[PDB]
Amino acid sequence: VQRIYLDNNATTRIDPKVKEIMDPFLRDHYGNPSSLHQFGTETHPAIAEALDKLYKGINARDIDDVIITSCATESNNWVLKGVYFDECLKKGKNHIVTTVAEHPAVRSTCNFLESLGVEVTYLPINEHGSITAEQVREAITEKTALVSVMWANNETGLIFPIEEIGAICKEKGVLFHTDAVQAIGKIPVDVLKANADFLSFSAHKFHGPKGIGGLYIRSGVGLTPLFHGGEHMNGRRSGTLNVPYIVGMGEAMKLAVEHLDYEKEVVGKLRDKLEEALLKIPDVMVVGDRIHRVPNTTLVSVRGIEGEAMLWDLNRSNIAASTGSATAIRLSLSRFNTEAEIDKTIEVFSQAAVR
Amino acid sequence: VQRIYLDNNATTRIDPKVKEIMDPFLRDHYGNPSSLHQFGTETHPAIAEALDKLYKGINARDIDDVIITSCATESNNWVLKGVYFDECLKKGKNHIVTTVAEHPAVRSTCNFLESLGVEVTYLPINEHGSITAEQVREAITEKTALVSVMWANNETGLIFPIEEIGAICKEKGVLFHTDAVQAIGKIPVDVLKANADFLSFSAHKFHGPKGIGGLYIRSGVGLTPLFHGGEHMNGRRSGTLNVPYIVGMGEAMKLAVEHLDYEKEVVGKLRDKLEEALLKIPDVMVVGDRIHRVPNTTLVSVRGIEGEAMLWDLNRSNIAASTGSATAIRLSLSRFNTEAEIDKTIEVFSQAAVR
Ligand SMILES: Cc1ncc(COP(=O)(O)O)c([C@H]2N[C@@H](C(=O)O)CS2)c1O
Ligand SMILES: Cc1ncc(COP(=O)(O)O)c([C@H]2N[C@@H](C(=O)O)CS2)c1O
Ligand SMILES: [Cl-]
Ligand SMILES: [Cl-]
Repeated sequence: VQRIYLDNNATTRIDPKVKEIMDPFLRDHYGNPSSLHQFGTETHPAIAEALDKLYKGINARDIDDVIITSCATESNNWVLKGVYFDECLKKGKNHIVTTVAEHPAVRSTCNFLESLGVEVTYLPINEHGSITAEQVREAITEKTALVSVMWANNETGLIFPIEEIGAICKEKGVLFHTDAVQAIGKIPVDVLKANADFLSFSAHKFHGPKGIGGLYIRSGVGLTPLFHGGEHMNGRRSGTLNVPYIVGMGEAMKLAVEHLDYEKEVVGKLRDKLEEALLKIPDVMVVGDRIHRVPNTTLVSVRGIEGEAMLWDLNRSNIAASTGSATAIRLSLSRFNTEAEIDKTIEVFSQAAVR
Repeated sequence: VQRIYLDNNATTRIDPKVKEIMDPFLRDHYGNPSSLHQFGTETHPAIAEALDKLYKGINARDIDDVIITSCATESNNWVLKGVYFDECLKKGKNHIVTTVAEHPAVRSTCNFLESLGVEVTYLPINEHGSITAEQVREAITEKTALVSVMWANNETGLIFPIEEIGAICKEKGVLFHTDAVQAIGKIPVDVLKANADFLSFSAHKFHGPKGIGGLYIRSGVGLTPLFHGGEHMNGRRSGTLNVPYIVGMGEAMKLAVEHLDYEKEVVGKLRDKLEEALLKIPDVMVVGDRIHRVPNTTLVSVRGIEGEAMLWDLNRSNIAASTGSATAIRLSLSRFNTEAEIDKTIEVFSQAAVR
């Protein structure tokens, strides 16, 4: 058999170089980087280079932290629950602005924060499929502990105006967090340019293993531990280190950024090829703006047949895709798709449509 | 060179069978078990068998959960912060009993809970190196939301009387949590026998990778998510699944229990051999009871030379060991140590002592 993966926004294949680099840490360099003897110390060089790759990736500065968590979900609950005790309870600032577009790791947590008595403004999405900096300017009250905006929508692929919100945040003296999970490796990430206080990411969406992630924390921003025990990660996030995956997420980030050109040029072109080919079949129109999107995602709607049905059929022909909201069809390429595969998908998709 | 690992309470070598079993999930079966197409579904059989091994390991029942977390540290912060909003704020029960022996993942979290205004009794350790069920009976107030006792001390290897505390907990209608991280694979774990509501473990202390763990939750016990977003693990712990490690921690648990005989018979004997050999050098006495210990740990004290010094020297001769508290020397075997290695260590240790 020969299959096509087009579900890259839902997880990605670990790059073989990432697998390769992690291996020795599943074999013989199995020591706990905390122990002072030969086994922990042996891991240090590889961990620090891994970390180096991570900072370089998002243009964090030496004086910032990039903390290894177990996923973006961890990262997200940490920023929110952390600013909860820092800013909400203990500085009175009882308001958060977020969006409705956000991943449930953000929304659901907010949901519960509201149940504790926080006020949360879920900024409403407009016709463009976007959020303007102005809306955040507006809802930004004074009780505002934190702004959270995703850098890129996981369903539509839509980029938001982070840099602007970053500025509005700076001027208004409020805390800014971006969930960047869908940006890393899709489009350049610059935290400095974004004046983000906090930035989340998950390895598996850029060819790293599932079950690791990062949170970028600024210069002198504080944030109560979500994992207390203060052993690791300069007190902020306790728990024995996931060495193999740190080393891998490191490689994975490096490679992700190194292919940024590639992603926009080749992958973006493949997504344009699929997209433009597919929309030349009756009543199938793309959801959201098409200009401020990451390269790899298209979200298409086949009016009359709900998407759940397209997926089932497509699966029988060895083509993996996912659901949207609008439900529509989420095709999401990666550096490993080929034009071969796209052509094929256009063919199989169209035939599946008509029948 | 030829090295000896005796630091098994600080991390362990992944068993080669565990590495082997995880591999295909780092290669080709890279899909997100949540997606409904061929890639997510493909992971289901291996995930469910992994889970099966996990329940079987700790004798959890079908109607209980065993939730995959990213480590015991995660597990521990979850039980405590979770009963905080369930029992502390929202049922008034503003008291927790724990011990002083507990891992910082427990203590440090409690510490912060106190800073929110909770009362925590840190049960004081007696001459035996233990805690009696009676003390928990005593401090168990009425405002008592939760009892937390480790099943086995990570420094001394000392087992606690879990089954009794379990009973006291049942009679007194209070919540019981055991951090079992040092029991799995050391001594039989039975949650039913322990009447624990909650049980924590970390894979890497029984030959599974670092960065995964479990929390056992009972029948109908509730516990607010520590990771909200309610996608995964029947709402309780959100975040894309760490497939490779779930599959591995599964194998690892299976193997851990299958060697329970071995651990007590052979490894326990090796630890007795080292222990009894070492204490026949002047003013070197074992810390804590010697009878209610897991098989693999000895904690020895060389009076006159602090332990930090023994470790450095020992490291130069390729023997990895860790610190205690008393600081003493924590030698911790595993199924992979050999008598060869123990003999050698007795020799090298004694020589290092005199000089
Ligand atoms: C009783 C007990 N509970 C929780 C942990 C933490 O597991 P971890 O979150 O993977 O680091 C540990 C860790 N103990 C550490 C040690 O003994 O150095 C390494 S494993 C532990 O012993
Ligand atoms: C914006 C955004 N933030 C956080 C997550 C969660 O990362 P995860 O904790 O590893 O599952 C995701 C996940 N989105 C999921 C999806 O699109 O199905 C899989 S990755 C995300 O898109
Ligand atoms: Cl918290
Ligand atoms: Cl919580």
